[PDB]
Amino acid sequence: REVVIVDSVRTGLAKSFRGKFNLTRPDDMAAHCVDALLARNDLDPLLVDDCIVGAGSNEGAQGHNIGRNVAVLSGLGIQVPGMTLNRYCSSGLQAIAIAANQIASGCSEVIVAGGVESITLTLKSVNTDHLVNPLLQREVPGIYYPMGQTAEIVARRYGITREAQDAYALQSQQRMARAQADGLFADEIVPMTTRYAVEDKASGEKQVLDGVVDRDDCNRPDTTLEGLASLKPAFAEDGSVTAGNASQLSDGASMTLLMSLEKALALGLEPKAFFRGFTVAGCEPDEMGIGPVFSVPKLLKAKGLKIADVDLWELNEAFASQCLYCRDRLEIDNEKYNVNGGSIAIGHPFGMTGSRQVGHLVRELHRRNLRYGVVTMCVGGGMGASGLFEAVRL
Amino acid sequence: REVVIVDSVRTGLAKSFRGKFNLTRPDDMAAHCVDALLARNDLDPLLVDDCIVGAGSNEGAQGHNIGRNVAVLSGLGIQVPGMTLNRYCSSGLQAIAIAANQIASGCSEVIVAGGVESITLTLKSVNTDHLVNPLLQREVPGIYYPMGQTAEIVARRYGITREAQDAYALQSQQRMARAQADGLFADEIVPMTTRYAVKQVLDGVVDRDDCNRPDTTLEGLASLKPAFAEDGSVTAGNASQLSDGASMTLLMSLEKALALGLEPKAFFRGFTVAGCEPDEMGIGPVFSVPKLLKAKGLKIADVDLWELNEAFASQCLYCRDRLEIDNEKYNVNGGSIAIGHPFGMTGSRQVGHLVRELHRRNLRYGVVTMCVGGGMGASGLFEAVRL
Repeated sequence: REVVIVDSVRTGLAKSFRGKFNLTRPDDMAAHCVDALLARNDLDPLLVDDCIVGAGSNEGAQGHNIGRNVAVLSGLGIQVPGMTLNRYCSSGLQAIAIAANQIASGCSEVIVAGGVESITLTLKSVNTDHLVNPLLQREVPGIYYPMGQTAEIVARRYGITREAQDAYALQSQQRMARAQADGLFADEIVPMTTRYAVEDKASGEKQVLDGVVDRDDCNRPDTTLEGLASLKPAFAEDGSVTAGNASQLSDGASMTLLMSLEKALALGLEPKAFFRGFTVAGCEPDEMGIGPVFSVPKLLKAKGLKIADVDLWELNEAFASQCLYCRDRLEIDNEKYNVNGGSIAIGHPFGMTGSRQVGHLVRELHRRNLRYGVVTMCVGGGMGASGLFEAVRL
Repeated sequence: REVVIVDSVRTGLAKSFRGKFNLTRPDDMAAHCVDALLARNDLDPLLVDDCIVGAGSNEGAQGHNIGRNVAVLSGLGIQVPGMTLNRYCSSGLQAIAIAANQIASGCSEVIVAGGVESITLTLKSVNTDHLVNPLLQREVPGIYYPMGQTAEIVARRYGITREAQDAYALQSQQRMARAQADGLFADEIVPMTTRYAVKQVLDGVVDRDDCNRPDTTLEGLASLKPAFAEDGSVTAGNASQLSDGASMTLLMSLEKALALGLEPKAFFRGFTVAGCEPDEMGIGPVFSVPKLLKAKGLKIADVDLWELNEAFASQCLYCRDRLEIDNEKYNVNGGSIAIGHPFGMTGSRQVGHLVRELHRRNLRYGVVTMCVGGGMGASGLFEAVRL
């Protein structure tokens, strides 16, 4: 049974702590995206069978089964069930794969799926009771290494130079700035009205202000190689990984409307892409960045494709060090790889990224009249996740 | 692409707080179940594609992506990925559904899926930071009602009497006691060695469910005080107990089970969910069950056995009678009123028990279904393999 993406919309990505989502709840952010899918597709909310929300943090602002509460806050209401999942950085893609495979089984027709992260409200809000398994810490200490530490381990282990990382970061900033100037995000970003907190550091003046998030605000079109080369190492005193060649902390949500081809047809909605499969693979936690080099080959083999058959890649730019290792280990064409840049420029709100990448990949396949794209990403804890999508060509 | 349950094993359910799992970590409990699946099926760990763990709490003792950590702790190790999910009470069944649909897609061959709950280590360990959405509490206050309050609302709204609740609770105790005496949980339960607290630490063995009371009487149940309202009908005796435990299920394509020379126990035949009013979450199955039977071309009559979670006698009676299910085919070995409802593991326990009972009674179709905190029903269809 064939399953299509009909639509995918997200918030802008707003800098965490300081930006215009710093008081906005992630449940409300994801519900706003669901409301946009309903309005844009003139969709009867009673037709939606489920609401699947991925998130890295599943507690506090992201506790109490955020996927169900997202459904109830949105126009879907109490009639539409919902669930939450965590495969950290892959969660938004994982949600979409689960939605697609549930529709493929014949037991659902229409699902909204994606993810959210309020890094602002969840990063430093962590239940530490019994959090560490002493036996894991002894057997696989990598399970508890900070992500930036694994980014330095990958740069050193695989010889990814500072210079190569900064050349990659610059490419991401330039490609993102061009795609912004060309309006390539105008259809994927839905504006959201907020209240947000400011403090002047010089006056001590706190205010809550009225705001709108209507674009990604974390990127720096003026970035230069010399600028990146001057930055201090973020994770090791003699290090290569910096704030400039690493993904930024940003807040946001992305949600994806999936249905059977049969149902899209009956509703007179235009399919944008087919879901064509998903894989995950495990690797050493201390080098979690290399995940995709294990998950991508599994996916292409399951689906009868070679690297060369893939027209576009969205491989999450968690760190230039791992993003480059994956590109070069898999021997992917740089001209087909993160063609509008990514998380180095706009940030990585863990839960949402995979759904953002799918929504963007599908629009760019259509814009370039291409066929196959892969969304793939490393995952904290030592995994790769990979999803294959196929543009509907007329 | 046909997907089969090859095996399913679980811990015993031990009383939360005072029982023999009161110092035992939920990751270690689920990892124990994975290790039993590997040993019982002579299974190379490198054939396992994923490890899916459902849990109600996803923080503290159940934080840090418990699904991945269960894989790494187990004989699976770092090569096998894992994930965590929460659809509270249905999580163990939701995990199995995801595994089966993933294998059905052709992108995996072998997955371990199930759930865990340490009520002991998580019930009172809740990050309250920004937990309540004030708009949601205003629009749908039922989203935040205690589960027992929703059980009292179901008894009141649907006229499920104290007397009917108690008679159902006694049935669960008697059916559980008979099945337990006859060894019907022996194959599914994997004994676990523990250290537990009585303030002194003792060596223990969890080798069975310890919450059930075969000596239960109607007269004893009628003497209990209401648990959730001063004028209530729902009691500790006609509600699920607090217990700790884990269940994991081994799924494969039928092709792979045959290549490995393993006996398929049951086909996975589909999974539905449905939304309902949170304040009456207990009735959720009356919405999910019809969607599942309609999707698969079945009627109530086609189903030989039901596992419908005994969260509370009030809702478990309502669902049985609203769906017009024969009590003789319904929770035939009792359930959570007798042994407890460790939220994340229940669905996997129900699957593992149902596939065995279908095989033992030479029956064809069974349904695992449950109400879900937040206002949902989940329903899964299994079909015993003819061999």
